[PDB]
Amino acid sequence: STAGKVIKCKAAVLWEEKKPFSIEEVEVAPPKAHEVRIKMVATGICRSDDHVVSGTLVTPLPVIAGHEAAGIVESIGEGVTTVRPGDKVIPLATPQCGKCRVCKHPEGNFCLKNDLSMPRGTMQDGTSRFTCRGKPIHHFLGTSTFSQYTVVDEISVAKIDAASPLEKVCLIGCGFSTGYGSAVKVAKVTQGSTCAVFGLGGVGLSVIMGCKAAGAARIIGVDINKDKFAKAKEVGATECVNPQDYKKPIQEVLTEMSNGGVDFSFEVIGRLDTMVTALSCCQEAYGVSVIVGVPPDSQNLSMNPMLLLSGRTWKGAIFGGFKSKDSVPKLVADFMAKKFALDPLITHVLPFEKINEGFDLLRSGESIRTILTF
Amino acid sequence: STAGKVIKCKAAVLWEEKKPFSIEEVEVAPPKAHEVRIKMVATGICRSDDHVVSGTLVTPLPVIAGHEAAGIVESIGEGVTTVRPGDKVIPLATPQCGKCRVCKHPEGNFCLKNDLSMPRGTMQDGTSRFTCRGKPIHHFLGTSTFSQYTVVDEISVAKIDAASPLEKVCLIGCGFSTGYGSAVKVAKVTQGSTCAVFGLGGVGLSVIMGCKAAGAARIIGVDINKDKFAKAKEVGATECVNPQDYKKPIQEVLTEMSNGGVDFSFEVIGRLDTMVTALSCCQEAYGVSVIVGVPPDSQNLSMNPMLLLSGRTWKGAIFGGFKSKDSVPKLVADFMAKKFALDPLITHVLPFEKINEGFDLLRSGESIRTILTF
Ligand SMILES: NC(=O)c1ccc[n+]([C@@H]2O[C@H](COP(=O)([O-])OP(=O)(O)OC[C@H]3O[C@@H](n4cnc5c(N)ncnc54)[C@H](O)[C@@H]3O)[C@@H](O)[C@H]2O)c1
Ligand SMILES: NC(=O)c1ccc[n+]([C@@H]2O[C@H](COP(=O)([O-])OP(=O)(O)OC[C@H]3O[C@@H](n4cnc5c(N)ncnc54)[C@H](O)[C@@H]3O)[C@@H](O)[C@H]2O)c1
Ligand SMILES: OCc1c(F)c(F)c(F)c(F)c1F
Ligand SMILES: OCc1c(F)c(F)c(F)c(F)c1F
Ligand SMILES: [Zn+2]
Ligand SMILES: [Zn+2]
Ligand SMILES: [Zn+2]
Ligand SMILES: [Zn+2]
Repeated sequence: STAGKVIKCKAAVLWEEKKPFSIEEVEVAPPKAHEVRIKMVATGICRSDDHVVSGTLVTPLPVIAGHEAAGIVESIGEGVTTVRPGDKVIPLATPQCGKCRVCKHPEGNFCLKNDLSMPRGTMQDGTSRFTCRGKPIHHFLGTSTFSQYTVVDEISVAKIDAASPLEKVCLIGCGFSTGYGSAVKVAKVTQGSTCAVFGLGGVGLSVIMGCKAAGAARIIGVDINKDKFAKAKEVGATECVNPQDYKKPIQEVLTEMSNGGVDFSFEVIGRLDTMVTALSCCQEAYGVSVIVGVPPDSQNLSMNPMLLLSGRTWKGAIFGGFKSKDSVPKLVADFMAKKFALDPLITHVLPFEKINEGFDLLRSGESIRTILTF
Repeated sequence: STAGKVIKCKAAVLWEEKKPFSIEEVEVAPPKAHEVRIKMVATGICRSDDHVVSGTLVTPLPVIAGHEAAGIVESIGEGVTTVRPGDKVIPLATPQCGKCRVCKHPEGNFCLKNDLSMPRGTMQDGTSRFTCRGKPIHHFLGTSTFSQYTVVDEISVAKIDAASPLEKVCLIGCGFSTGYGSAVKVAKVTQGSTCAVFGLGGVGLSVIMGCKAAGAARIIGVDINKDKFAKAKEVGATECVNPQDYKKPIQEVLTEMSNGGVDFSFEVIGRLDTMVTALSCCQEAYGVSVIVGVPPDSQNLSMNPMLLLSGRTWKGAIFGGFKSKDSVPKLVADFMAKKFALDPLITHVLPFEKINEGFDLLRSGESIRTILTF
């Protein structure tokens, strides 16, 4: 068959920053002990993948990017117990080793085996499974889903329901779960509360979905692209505001709208200025602000700590606070049980070969999530 | 009687920054509607009073400072219902109006009638009850307790047990309650956790008391004055560290000591740099850091928001998160019942007339709390 053998397949290789992806043939080694080789079925285009192209996020190149996906197990290495050939799976960009102090903590999810804090771009064993034109190619976040086949560590993959539609549930691999959990789990939005959400992309829409599910009475969407407002209202924004329409800074506008500050605010963009704005707009004695967006590499923000001394809480999270391997199958089960919707996030579905076109739709403001199909 | 009449008495007036207090005769007007005139019995010297002298904390001058105190009601104005002449009371530097959105919120305590955010240095009605040399003198935080008699708004005073020892319980009016609440109420320190406390003055000692009460396993005190370590261990610190002993920055030292970051850290000094260090030293995925110290006026800190995105929570609070008028009598009742100790905080006692000597003791690093007696 293909098990135990090198696979030659198509992938999208990023050779350098700020260039289009190159679609070409790569060789994918078979999985070693505690590794899983996956035939991809669908992958989403997340703004974080674009951060790798833009240099906003630094990771070793050349690289196969992509992290929000779903596929089917082709083969397993020795010692693998949690998935089998033929299983539907979602790769986990935040792993769950189950052994580190974070995995063992009731509230921690940022497993210490992650490849985000100090990226190496390899498997856990420090080597790569990918070659292209005779050269080794790096992995990204232990996932690398812009390829017909990938290899992942077992701690970076979850088995999901055999009947799930992979072309939708790939979003549970990153953007949906990130936004929804940021609201319900990280902020712990309360019934009757007022919320402000900065950035109305796939992730911000998912934060709105969570705020609405948590029973917020008011959800104010904030974006400089007013074409984003109709969909934000559809998924539960009660009002939308464009900072460019006001003479005053938007923190002041939001503080006035909310009669002295909002209960919960969320930065879902990745800009330092909006992080400080979002903080400021929450009520000074009991407000909570959650950073979800990823800002550029190695840049510090400036703020007045009196913002905090009066009582505000400021926090951030990766992947909505969800312990990844425990939560992903449950979220897919909840989707199958119609507990939330994913279609509002999906604006375009393209063949994999049109990856560059998909990125152009995101950069231009025209898409939310484009799903690529293999 | 003195009821309805101007009282001539002694107070400590601050005519300008960076100068000694002037002990001299002032005129104290009678209380107007919903105001209370108090005969002071004891007041503590808190670092925040020194911040007024140094210009760290900006409030209008000339001023009668002092905010941590206890006394006996001399008279009440029209419509006062919560205290009576002869009652023992503690002035409340953070009011509790009971009517604003913060007072009604289950968590909030920084009442919107406070005089900290936009200091006026007046009574609630925008006027002063103090004259000296024929000139109006400002109030401080609606309390002004460096005077034989003061006048406070009813929302800034709590009745307390008639049998309580005023020369002790005055510390419930600021430093004790602030440190203790910061640990038990704001951080919500958990049993078996590791805590780091930056600054071992009267408030940092009360944070240690709180961490110990909450069942922390390890409580690491941090101070550049090693003379502070013996009392910090007496009240519950398990280890103390002086950053000046180390080649590496103290956040790295604490991260290594706690095998990857502490559960709860507290900044109890008032420096921008230690606020960021304290955040950094808590574990990146589930650590909590609370700012207690008062920063220098109008100065911003610089920080990397990746510290938050991994999962840290960062918050601050006034007065330990306690709703002031509800909480102060209960804290006094608990002191009377021996639920916590105040004596460890009291290192010096002086007559009021020796207030400048009490400030010299604070500035030299020799004292924790000096209590002044009228
Ligand atoms: N924390 C996590 O685990 C995690 C997971 C996924 C994505 N992210 C990050 O979340 C962010 C959002 O991702 P996405 O996929 O939704 O991106 P996106 O590009 O689809 O949406 C961002 C939105 O922000 C808006 N925007 C841009 N500048 C703005 C400004 N100054 N003011 C207000 N709105 C502004 C854009 O118009 C857009 O609608 C990114 O930074 C991404 O890297 C984080
Ligand atoms: N949030 C509130 O409600 C509230 C209430 C009370 C006091 N405060 C503030 O809390 C702070 C502490 O008050 P206090 O009365 O305990 O003061 P304090 O001056 O007695 O104690 C501060 C301690 O910090 C130490 N310190 C100084 N610089 C240091 C450094 N670089 N590293 C480590 N330690 C250092 C000093 O040696 C001292 O022991 C002050 O800023 C004060 O204004 C805040
Ligand atoms: O530097 C990259 C980087 C991130 F993009 C994060 F979101 C994060 F939490 C982190 F710790 C990190 F190191
Ligand atoms: O005149 C304005 C003014 C006041 F309203 C005061 F309350 C005060 F203390 C003071 F010194 C002053 F100048
Ligand atoms: Zn782990
Ligand atoms: Zn993503
Ligand atoms: Zn109030
Ligand atoms: Zn004080």
